[PDB]
Amino acid sequence: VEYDVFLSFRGPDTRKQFTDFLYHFLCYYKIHTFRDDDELRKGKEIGPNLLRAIDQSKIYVPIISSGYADSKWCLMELAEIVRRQEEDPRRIILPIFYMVDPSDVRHQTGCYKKAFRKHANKFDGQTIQNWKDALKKVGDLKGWHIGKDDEQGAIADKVSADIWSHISKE
Amino acid sequence: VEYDVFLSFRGPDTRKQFTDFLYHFLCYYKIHTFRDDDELRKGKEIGPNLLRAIDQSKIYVPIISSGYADSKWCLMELAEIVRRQEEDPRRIILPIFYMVDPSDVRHQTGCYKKAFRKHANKFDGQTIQNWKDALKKVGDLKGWHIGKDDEQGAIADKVSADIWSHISKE
Amino acid sequence: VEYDVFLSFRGPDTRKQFTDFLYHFLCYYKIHTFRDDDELRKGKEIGPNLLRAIDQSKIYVPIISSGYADSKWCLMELAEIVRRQEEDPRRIILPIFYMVDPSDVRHQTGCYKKAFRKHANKFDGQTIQNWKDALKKVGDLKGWHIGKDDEQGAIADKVSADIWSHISKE
Amino acid sequence: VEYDVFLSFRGPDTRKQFTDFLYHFLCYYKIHTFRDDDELRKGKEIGPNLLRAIDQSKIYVPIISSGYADSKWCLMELAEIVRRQEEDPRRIILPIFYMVDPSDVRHQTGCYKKAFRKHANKFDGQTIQNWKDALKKVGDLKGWHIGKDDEQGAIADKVSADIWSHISKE
Repeated sequence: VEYDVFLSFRGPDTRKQFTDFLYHFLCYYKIHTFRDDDELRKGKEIGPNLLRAIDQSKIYVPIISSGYADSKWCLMELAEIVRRQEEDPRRIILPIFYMVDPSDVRHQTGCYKKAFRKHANKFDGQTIQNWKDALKKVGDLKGWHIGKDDEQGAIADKVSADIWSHISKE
Repeated sequence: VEYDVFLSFRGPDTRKQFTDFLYHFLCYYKIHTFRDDDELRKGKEIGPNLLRAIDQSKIYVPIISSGYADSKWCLMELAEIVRRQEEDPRRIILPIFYMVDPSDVRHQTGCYKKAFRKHANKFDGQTIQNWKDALKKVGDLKGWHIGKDDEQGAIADKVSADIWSHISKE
Repeated sequence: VEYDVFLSFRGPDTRKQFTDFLYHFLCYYKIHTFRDDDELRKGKEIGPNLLRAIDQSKIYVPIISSGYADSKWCLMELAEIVRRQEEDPRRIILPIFYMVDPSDVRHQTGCYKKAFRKHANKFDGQTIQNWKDALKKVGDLKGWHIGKDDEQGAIADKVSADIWSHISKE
Repeated sequence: VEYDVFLSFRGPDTRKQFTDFLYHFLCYYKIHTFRDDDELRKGKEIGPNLLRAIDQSKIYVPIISSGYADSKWCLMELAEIVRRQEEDPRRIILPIFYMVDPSDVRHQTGCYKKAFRKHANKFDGQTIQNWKDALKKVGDLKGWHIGKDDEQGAIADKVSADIWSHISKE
């Protein structure tokens, strides 16, 4: 009746490209999945929607993309995932890199440089250091890299069971 | 008194650069680690050495490199790792890609094509299909990708504790 | 609460290749280590950063590399290490040669010739003689040479305890 | 009245070139030094000569050369130095490499392969492994490398005081 898996991704990039199939494939294993498309903006952080499901989730599974560092709504939300995780280690994180190196995520260089080249003219000089401290630790856990040739279909089946193995056996 | 971790790597590539620290840093967490450098060749597969420790190990942790597909001994040995794993799933595998894409490992193309271009003129036409079937499934589990810029030191500490977390808590 | 060990190295050469693991292996012996990556350039010599920790350090441990004689910041900074050491001999220096002969360091010939020739068209004709006088005396103390085959891992454990032996026994 | 420093070297190589000065320069600092030239051979290991002074010495200071791995007496004698040192760590070892890399000493390869290619046809299959285990650990401590250009004179003065500093201050 509650949520056992909570996703997070980019807007226009992978909302129909691949994450959509995983939502439809996952529902075939009899588990309730949460994905959201509402652009929020109704304020700066909504409570009864995101904040509710965050504490209700069980396996936070982000999906870092190529342009995941531009939306001013994703990063600060990810800062709430990995922060809540460090307080109670009962839950886990299974990131999935996508079309990007597992090196442009630990130092925000490469395809993120100019993203933080303009993000530094608006916000505080400490809030940005809060993101780069949280975004870094995500790029150290285990994760299926998806190269240019790997099957966008076989990976889904392999990763889904790893989410279903931690539920049946508990 | 027995082995709880068994490694596997390339000869001249990463024997003295990155994998050597893994043996010296890991021994500081009070766990017995096995690494071997003897070129074997005394026959075709030694028993009391490799075959003994294989069944004695607890967490098989390979380290796929860039030229891991040339040494005849390594591949056919890896075919014995992932095969023994599929019979008893009590143990696990935590591969670590290295200076290579997580896409040139599922289809043996790219930097491996030259390798299997000459390996097909010696052995059977079925033994090769046995390797490509085993080498593929390794490139689907979780794994820390190490890009050109990631710190060769911080990764070690992060990956070591993940091997030490599955021992203390059991 | 203060620093007991202060490092110094080249930028792009050994910042992730080997010096990185030492910072992670050393922290496992419960001692606070200082390493810095900020390119400075904010002026010509920063005070509250480098100058503070220099006097706060206890065992200055440089790591001379192959291209350690090109960066305009490193040499003139090393001239401040060995100079402060000669006034109070309570502290020590444990250099570690790297991929270079212990002969190309006492006379600046070999792989340092062209770089020194270029540096002579900008600065004073006495400041350069100040470096060559300081860089020479460093290449006379004790030091673990690391050849092409020595294990990059076993050396770390051997050298770390020699830094930890001078702390526990005092 | 007893010996505070005990040397060890090759026969024809460095008996009259560099080590001879060390005996004459060192005696100018008012310390009693022991060097021996008798070829022994009167049996297999003499007692009242070598075995007496070994336990009487205070700072064992070998001088590894280029052909230090051929004489059947030197190695097995060095196996008695580093072995007695490991029981009481009150004393120390200050090796001095010479015209050789600090890499051909940790793995007995390069200029020593010919040496142990013929030494394995006479003695036991375990006594040889005893030497390679002792000769290795010597090549990990601190040591002044002497390259092709370093002054054979300035090094002596620098190394002598380091032996005299551990005597006056105690």
